[PDB]
Amino acid sequence: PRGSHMSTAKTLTLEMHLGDLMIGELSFDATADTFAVHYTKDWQQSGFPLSPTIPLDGTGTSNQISMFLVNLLPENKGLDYLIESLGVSKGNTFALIRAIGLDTAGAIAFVPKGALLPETQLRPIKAEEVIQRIEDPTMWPMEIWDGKPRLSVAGVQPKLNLFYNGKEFAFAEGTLSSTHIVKFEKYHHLVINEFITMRLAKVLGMNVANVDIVHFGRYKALCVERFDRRNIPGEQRVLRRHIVDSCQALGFSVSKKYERNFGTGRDVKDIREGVSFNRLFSLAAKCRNPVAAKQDMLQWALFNLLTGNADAHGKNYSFFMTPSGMEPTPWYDLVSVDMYEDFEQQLAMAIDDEFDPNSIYAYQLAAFMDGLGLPRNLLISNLTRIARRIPQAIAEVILMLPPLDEDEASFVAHYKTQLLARCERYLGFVDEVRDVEV
Ligand SMILES: Nc1ncnc2c1ncn2[C@@H]1O[C@H](COP(=O)(O)OP(=O)(O)NP(=O)(O)O)[C@@H](O)[C@H]1O
Ligand SMILES: [Mg+2]
Ligand SMILES: [Mg+2]
Ligand code: NA
Repeated sequence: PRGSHMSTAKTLTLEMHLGDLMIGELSFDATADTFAVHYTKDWQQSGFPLSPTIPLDGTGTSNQISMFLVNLLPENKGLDYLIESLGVSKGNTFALIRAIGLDTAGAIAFVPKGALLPETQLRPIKAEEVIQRIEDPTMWPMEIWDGKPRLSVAGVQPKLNLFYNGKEFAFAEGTLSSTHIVKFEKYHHLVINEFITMRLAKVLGMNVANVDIVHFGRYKALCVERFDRRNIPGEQRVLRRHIVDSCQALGFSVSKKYERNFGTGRDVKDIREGVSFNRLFSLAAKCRNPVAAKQDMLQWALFNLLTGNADAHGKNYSFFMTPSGMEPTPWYDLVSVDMYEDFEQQLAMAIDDEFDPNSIYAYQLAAFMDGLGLPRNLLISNLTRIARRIPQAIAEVILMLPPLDEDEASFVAHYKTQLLARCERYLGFVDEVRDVEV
């Protein structure tokens, strides 16, 4: 270079790339301990911001940038392995983003200024390599391969984000990126649970991510196709689409993923500063089609009630970012959490101030809709329709299952029993909703 040769001229700036296009810079001021994000003039006129709170005019606050970036980070053991591998402090978000920057959720690659990219290639994986990690997580952490941490998506469950074309898995490197998220079970029948729940949404005609069960030896894992990615058929190139989760969209910390953001503790049960339904629905205004977005959110809420998904928190709903506004993404992380009866559950987001799923009746649903300023008939029609279609849908989904052992078949039987019971419960009072005096 003809200018400054100080290391910091390169190391304090991560360029922001969308494919082969540089759209701006994420800079970190050492002295102030702050982040900043500025975009190119072409991108300001033509593109979209990283999130609604990191605007194209470049005035995004350090704190909003920081929380946005933290929301991109792993939430499981993968985070600790990453920190350890780099030798950095926990709060050094900049270094962590540098580390995972070539493949984060969404479409933006964070690339060190004036540095040579790692070689663009694949690192193929053998089933046996996954198996030793399933069987001995202590000797063989799932997240470390060839001595390097690999996880660059969020969520608490063990997983890998991988490249995949229907036969073999690999790590993407350089300009290539992962296309799938493979989720491993640490609880019984969790893969089957999520497979059924996700396929049920699909059969019902919902907008939902594609999932397969895959096998590593005897072990099942859930392979989820990423909707922030499209592998171009006929060549080695993965296009990206930018997304943000609802925390990011609201400018909230990862700590606010649950509405009760300080937890289940009864001393904090009325501290409800996290993502709530009212807050989630407020984001519809930023969407290309606000009414359609609210309908999707409502269908999501109802589907989650009917399937017993008590973990539908703010990081489990996302939006595409586009030049014309946000668009809700296909659904993901749909699980019948209700099936785990060694755990007493609360809804992630309350309905009419009610967090106990078992205490949702017609009153709560009517109050919910009134408080969202939506007509009750929209809930009545959708709830009735989904609940009535579920008996056929679940029959269809069960045909999609691979060979089951006895314990697995019994799980599926119980899943179905409980599912049909929730449907019948809600159908039992849905026609009251109209007449409720809230
Ligand atoms: N199909 C998908 N396409 C794109 N991004 C996805 C997809 N599925 C998941 N993600 C992203 O990956 C993250 C983790 O996936 P998720 O299925 O939610 O795992 P999880 O471990 O079960 N999360 P949680 O239980 O809520 O702590 C999500 O928060 C999204 O940011
Ligand atoms: Mg999740
Ligand atoms: Mg989950
Ligand atoms: Na919950």
